Amino acid sequence: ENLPQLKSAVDGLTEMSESEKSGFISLVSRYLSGIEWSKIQTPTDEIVVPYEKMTPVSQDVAETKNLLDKLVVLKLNGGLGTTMGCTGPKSVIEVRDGLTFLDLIVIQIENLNNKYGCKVPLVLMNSFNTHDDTHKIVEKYTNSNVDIHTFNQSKYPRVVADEFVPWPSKGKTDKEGWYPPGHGDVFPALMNSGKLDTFLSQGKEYVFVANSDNLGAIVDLTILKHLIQNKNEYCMEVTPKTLADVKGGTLISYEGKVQLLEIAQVPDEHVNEFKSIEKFKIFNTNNLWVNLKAIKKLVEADALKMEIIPNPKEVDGVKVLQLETAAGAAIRFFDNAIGVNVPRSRFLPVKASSDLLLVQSDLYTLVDGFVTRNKARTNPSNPSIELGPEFKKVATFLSRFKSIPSIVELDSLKVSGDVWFGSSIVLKGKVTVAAKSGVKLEIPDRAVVENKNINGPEDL
Repeated sequence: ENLPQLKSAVDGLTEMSESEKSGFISLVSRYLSGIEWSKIQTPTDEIVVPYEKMTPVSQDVAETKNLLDKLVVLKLNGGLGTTMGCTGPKSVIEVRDGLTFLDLIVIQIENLNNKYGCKVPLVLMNSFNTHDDTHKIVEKYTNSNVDIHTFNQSKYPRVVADEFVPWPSKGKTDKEGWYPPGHGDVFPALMNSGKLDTFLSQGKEYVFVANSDNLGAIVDLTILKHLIQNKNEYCMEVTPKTLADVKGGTLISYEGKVQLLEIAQVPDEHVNEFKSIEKFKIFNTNNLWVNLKAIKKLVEADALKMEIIPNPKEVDGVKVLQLETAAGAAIRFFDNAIGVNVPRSRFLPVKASSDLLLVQSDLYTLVDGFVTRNKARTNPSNPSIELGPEFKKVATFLSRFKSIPSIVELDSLKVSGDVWFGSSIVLKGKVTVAAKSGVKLEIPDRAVVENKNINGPEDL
């Protein structure tokens, strides 16, 4: 019903830039305008390329140099660590040995250029929640041998659902009036920066995208080599789905084209089949490799048309809407868009404290910018972890562990209630811990908990 209304309401927002104001239009335009089930299809291997079948690079550093010369390293740096009870960027948390996500990031790129002499650039995509703080943090890399760029993605106004007008217009101009429109915004933002054009002219042809908290997102020269062979404009790293990845976004062939399918395309009556991992086998790591010229072309041609992720939220009793999109969703707009199915050692992200237990234990070590998995670990799978809200805030997490217990032998751990952990504890097989009503527990140092379901102090 009409359109200039919401338009003038936004154009009056002095904050937003010209590249941000009209943009919020496509999303509002479409969302207000409008993937059918009976047409879905499972892609072939021709679409999803077996990692282990690709040609690796030779030892000839000249070849490595050539490839590493066309690559840029971008990190989505738009996200706070609020989910883990921590203030600051998600990447400023400490992974292992006092080093933060942004800290190892600047480390690994340096070791790749150190070993090959090239100078692969680091470009962090920020947002209003992490931009200025990042700019301040990165000064720590003043003498580092990497040119780290940063840019602020688009800022969009949340929408108050009822009246459906921009919230800042009603005067909500503080930080609560705005919302990071999803990571799908990585493409028009990289271009809105003016940095891609730069990179393009600089011999740069591809960009490897990954979450700032996926420790496995390391540059794979092989994947890059391949892209230049088949001339793939888009390449998504995917991996086999596990029980921890049921509702995850997968890859499908829809109307003869590759496409990501999130829970934002499947009806209620179909979620069951959707969640059937026997039907859909792999998921999206977000590890994405994208040809640069192809980006510019599609952004300058106002081509991208990602499915709007509605996303409603309540704020101070005000029900609002954050219109967002996903990056993996750009895969359909790219020529010879593929995806590569790789080992899970490339999808090691930190989403909660339960993952910090993992990477901070004996199951892993830091070896020259590399969250190295202990080879002693027999089973190929990592132990599952189930800590309660008592362990959600990293600060409390660390304190509830005088030292991180060995888990290299661990198969599973259940942890609920007011539980504390001494030092040099060892965990094997299946293990449970839980205090009772108004009860508190504290597992003593040197404890070797082996196949137990701790339900009370009455359990040594």
